[PDB]
Amino acid sequence: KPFSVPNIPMNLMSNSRVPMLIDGMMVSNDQVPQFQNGRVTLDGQLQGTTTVSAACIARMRGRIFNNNGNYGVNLAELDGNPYHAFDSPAPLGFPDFGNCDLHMTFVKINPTELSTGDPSGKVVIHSYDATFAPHLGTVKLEDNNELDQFVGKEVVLELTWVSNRTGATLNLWAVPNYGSNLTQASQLAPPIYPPGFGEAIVYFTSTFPTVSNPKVPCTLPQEFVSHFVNEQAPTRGDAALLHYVDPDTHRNLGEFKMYPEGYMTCVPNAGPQTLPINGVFVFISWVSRYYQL
Amino acid sequence: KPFSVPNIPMNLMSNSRVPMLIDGMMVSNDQNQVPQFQNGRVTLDGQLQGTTTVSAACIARMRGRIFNNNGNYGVNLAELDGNPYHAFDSPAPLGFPDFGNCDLHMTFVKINPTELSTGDPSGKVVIHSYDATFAPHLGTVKLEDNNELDQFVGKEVVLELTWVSNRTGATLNLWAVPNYGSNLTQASQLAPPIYPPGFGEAIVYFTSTFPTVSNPKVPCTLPQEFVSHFVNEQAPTRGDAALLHYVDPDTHRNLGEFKMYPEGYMTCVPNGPQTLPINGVFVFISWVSRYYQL
Repeated sequence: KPFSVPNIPMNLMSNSRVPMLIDGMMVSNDQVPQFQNGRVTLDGQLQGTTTVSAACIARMRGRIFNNNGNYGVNLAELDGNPYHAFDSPAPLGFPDFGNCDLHMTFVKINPTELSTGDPSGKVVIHSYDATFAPHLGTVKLEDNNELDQFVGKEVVLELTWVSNRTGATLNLWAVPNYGSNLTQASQLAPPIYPPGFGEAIVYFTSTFPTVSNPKVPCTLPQEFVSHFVNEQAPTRGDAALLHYVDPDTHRNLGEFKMYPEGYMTCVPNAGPQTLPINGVFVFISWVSRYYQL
Repeated sequence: KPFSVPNIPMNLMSNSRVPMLIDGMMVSNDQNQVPQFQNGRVTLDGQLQGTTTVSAACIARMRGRIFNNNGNYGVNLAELDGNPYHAFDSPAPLGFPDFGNCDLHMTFVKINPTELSTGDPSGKVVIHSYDATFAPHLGTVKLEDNNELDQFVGKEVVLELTWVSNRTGATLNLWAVPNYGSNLTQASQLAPPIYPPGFGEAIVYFTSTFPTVSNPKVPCTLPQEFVSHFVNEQAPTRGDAALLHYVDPDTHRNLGEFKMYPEGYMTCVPNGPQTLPINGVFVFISWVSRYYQL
């Protein structure tokens, strides 16, 4: 089966780290990416905490508890089935923002708890300290005096906004310490390094309320991930050459190389100019690693 | 291109009316019920309808600038990317919730980067999907004043549907089509109603458990990833219906036959689909007659 990428304009696809439309792409000015969401091989093998649907991105599910003076969530997969530590660093879709304050909105999700009343709440979750242990199945919730009614209840949580940990800057490249002090989490997607030849890793961006740095970078659009999982196309070269084309004339606006590990590069800054955000990526061919952009 | 449907298990795909994994299939209690959802609407050859978007990231969201007119609060709507809603193509901005005659409980955040340097950008608000003040087709919806909106007046926000309650005096009817508003001679832009096939067939609805309180099961007529699949493929529609098998992902046994029609929905002949495992994979078998017997 021939390899391909989605025919969809970039600005109609979602970020893979937050559920937001992509509003740009850029190379970094500096920081090694080791995102756990948006990770997949070109032949469709999911990595880290990455799953298929954008509906899963940056969400959690589980049962709220109160134990030894502290509140928390016992995690499950987003469909309510159990999280098995062997399969991944955390349940699929779990936010991959580390060393920061995750401001979550949540709702009760048991149908029997959704007959009457207001099922909703909000809570802060630190992606740091030993009590942040999603690989072990648990995370601490900061007590906001409004959690008691939810103790024992199953909820789904979504990432509403993010702030820095007090005393620290907000680092969107930090890897969460999923396994606490017990172990390095199983099946972490690896860090990515650029290959040479002037190439730089491309990040797809979304404006999002990561307060103090409201531009979330990811290494693949979510719909690329589902595309590769769907296709399972064998990888047949060092790199997949893509052209980013005008959506109407199909004229090439810029070349990119996608590597088997599931990320792409460019040689930036080829006369000042700005690429539009409504272009379409098109697979041209497998090329050697020596292909010069 | 040859036609196909996603090679993804059903329970890994999203509902098209809320961003939630599909956890079931059902037929309607009244098999003559006419759905006219505005999200999850697309033809088999990839033409979007209603407020349907490509990405699940857009489902049941809104964007716009909050206003206060003499104590009447509201949002002047835009598309989710911040560009203007021109109403050329859709009855509301793309992704807009299609739950009608009910109380939408939204969570929102300021979305201008200059408003995202420090502080808490978040809030919540109730929006009624009823009354003339709910006029998203005309670019405006009323916000219920919760005494916490003033700091956001003049600010651009993105809103998402957190949960839904019934309108006082009414049941929470998930088949209701919102009254999006009319604008003189301009077309409604509504995705059309789907009339039940009859003769033993029944429309298949993909369901998700969701906090539509008092009715916590949201039905839709296509998984969201079917929509992006068809938009991507643009496969010419070569028959009046597409025969699908729903197959066990392991054993690869056919668990049931379905028909997909060009308008972008699926039917079955209940014996019903609700009893099927939810981890199966739909597979395109062949183009068949619209009269093909399941």
